[PDB]
Amino acid sequence: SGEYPTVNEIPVGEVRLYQIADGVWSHIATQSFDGAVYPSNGLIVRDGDELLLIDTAWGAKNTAALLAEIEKQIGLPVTRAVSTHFHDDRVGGVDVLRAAGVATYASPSTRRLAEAEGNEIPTHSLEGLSSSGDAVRFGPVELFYPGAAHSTDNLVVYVPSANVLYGGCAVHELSSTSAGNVADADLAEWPTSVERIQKHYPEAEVVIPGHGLPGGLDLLQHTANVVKAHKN
Ligand SMILES: C[C@@H](c1cccc2c(-c3c[nH]c(=O)c(F)c3)c(C(=O)O)[nH]c12)N1C[C@]2(C[C@@H](CN)C2)OC1=O
Ligand SMILES: [Zn+2]
Ligand SMILES: [Zn+2]
Repeated sequence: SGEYPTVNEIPVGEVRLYQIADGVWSHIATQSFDGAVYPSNGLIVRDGDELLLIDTAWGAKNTAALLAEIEKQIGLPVTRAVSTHFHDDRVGGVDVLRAAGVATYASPSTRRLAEAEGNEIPTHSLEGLSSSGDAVRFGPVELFYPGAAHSTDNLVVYVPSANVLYGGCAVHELSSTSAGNVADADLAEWPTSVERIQKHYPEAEVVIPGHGLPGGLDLLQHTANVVKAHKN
């Protein structure tokens, strides 16, 4: 009923959208992994009379449900998708997207890692993102590579029309007491990568984490704090 959704308010097998700003939504879905249930976020950005999707809904069936929810709530076609790193919460569902006619994109680093790991593989490579601090435009967003953090390939996404910063899994929600799943992380570099984000997007008004509730710029400092303390 207007609050940011959570696992407790998304019916089983479902996806919910949340309006962030004019022409900007997050998508929220839930998935099981190693016997626990987790929410995860993605982004939808209006691109004229089309939509740009950022990240899958963490699985084939969740991603089909995402497309159906988008058709219900927005009614514009998803023409392109970008996955912000190689984990299943970002690429699981790329096969569904591609069979629905969505053109799927990721960095070459993400594509290589996804292939090696046995995850679904976006079709198209995003060049120009291989060095930390790199940025490229992609429709209504800017894609930024901050350096290694949650993963070595993680991208962030900025929507300049709305000053919305989608941090993906390199950014954690304010209630987070832990640095999440750090299996593929670089804890030593992560605070330096967050500092790059802070420096590049000082006018961000909304910050959206890869899992959990959006907030403001404080998510970035909080993330740095939690990662340093986890490593400590
Ligand atoms: C798919 C993704 C994943 C699975 C389950 C939970 C999480 C969390 C998370 C946890 N706990 C939180 O409290 C939180 F808010 C977020 C995150 C995140 O933190 O982004 N990602 C998760 N995978 C799996 C795996 C690839 C590696 C096997 N080779 C292990 O790593 C990875 O991230
Ligand atoms: Zn991940
Ligand atoms: Zn994640």
